Amino acid sequence: IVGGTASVRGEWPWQVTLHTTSPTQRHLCGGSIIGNQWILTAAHCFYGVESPKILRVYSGILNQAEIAEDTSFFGVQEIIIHDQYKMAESGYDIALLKLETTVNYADSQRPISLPSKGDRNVIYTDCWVTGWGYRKLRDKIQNTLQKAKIPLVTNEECQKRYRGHKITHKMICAGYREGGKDACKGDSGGPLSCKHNEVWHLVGITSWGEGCAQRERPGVYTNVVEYVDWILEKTQ
Ligand SMILES: N=C(N)NCCCNC(=O)[C@H](Cc1ccccc1)NC(=O)c1ccc2[nH]c(=O)cc(O)c2c1
Repeated sequence: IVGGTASVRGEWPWQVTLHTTSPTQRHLCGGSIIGNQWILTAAHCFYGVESPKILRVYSGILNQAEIAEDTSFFGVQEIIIHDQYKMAESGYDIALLKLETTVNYADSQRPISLPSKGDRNVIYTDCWVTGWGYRKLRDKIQNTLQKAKIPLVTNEECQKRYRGHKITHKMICAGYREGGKDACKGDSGGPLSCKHNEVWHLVGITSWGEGCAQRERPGVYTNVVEYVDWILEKTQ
């Protein structure tokens, strides 16, 4: 997260850190608890991941230093990638992780509500992007989870910024004209959370962008409300 600040312990309880064990253990992607056995993440995260066996999901984490060999984690039983996905930039950048065991909800780890089809005309003004990613383009994974308030840009405005791409209705963009605040390497799969009527909604999944926090380049997120039927179908 560029131009962000440290989160407080448990202020983003749906936020998970997805690790890989191959060749040595490292953070791979962010993700969100959407159910007892369900993590919503991005599809691009699993490029070259042959088996869900190398994956470890960690919940209730503030700092990466909390993860040692003796730390409990959730095994992955299945990676469900959307069947129309090819790559991040063309959309359908969504994946569900079926956990081996269920998550015991507490103040440190709880699910985030998915937006309803009626909320398609809601004007979200309290949107945050969270992750352990890069604080600059050339950096490293951060110990402490960062947060940044980012305003939603219209699909019409985002399209003018990405003239060589098609920004579809299944995408949502967020950013400042002048830049300085955005997701960066290591934040993908993660939530774009928006507070509406005292309730937090998973509005977007960190997907792609041209660099990180550049002027006139909003970050591009998967628009979750467009996948609530696919989420229902695959979670059955
Ligand atoms: N402006 C925007 N909104 N951009 C959004 C998209 C940002 N892209 C990402 O997050 C990529 C995607 C991606 C995710 C997984 C694999 C390839 C690409 N992540 C990484 O490269 C990434 C991820 C984990 C890492 N683990 C480490 O230990 C050291 C790393 O260097 C490191 C870097």
